[PDB]
Amino acid sequence: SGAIYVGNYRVVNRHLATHNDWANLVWEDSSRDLLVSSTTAQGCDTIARCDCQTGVYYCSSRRKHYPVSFSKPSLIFVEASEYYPARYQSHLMLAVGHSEPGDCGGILRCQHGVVGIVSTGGNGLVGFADVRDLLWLDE
Ligand SMILES: COc1cccc(Cl)c1NC(=O)N1CC[C@H](C(N)=O)C1
Ligand SMILES: [Zn+2]
Repeated sequence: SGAIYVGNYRVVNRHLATHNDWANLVWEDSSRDLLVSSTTAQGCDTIARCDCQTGVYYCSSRRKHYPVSFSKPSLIFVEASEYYPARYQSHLMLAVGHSEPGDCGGILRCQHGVVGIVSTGGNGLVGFADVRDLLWLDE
């Protein structure tokens, strides 16, 4: 679990969005595993606008943060799960790092701010859904 709170928006993994997220829907994209909902309170986070490929993510299954090197956002095949059929997920960045299903939502950050959230993983890999291209989150 986990969310990014920026301005009047809450960004979560689309497969973990609640009934309240869907009732206050701003935008969603199944191909990216992202959903954004509106909030009444002003959010706590800042979004990076950069091309960093190193950062630090929070791993809830270890209660620890880990440094990572990650690929540029791209279209990557993701195996079928209880939430989606087998498909290509876009704007996804992969890294070598520990992750378990419940780790989805952990924030990845570089020195400029929030880069994305954990969205995929397995066998010593961790994948993050990029949010740096969503310029409207800050406007
Ligand atoms: C951190 O995620 C994992 C870690 C270890 C093993 C596995 Cl199968 C995962 N993947 C998942 O649980 N999912 C749920 C839906 C999500 C998606 N974006 O399609 C992938
Ligand atoms: Zn950066």
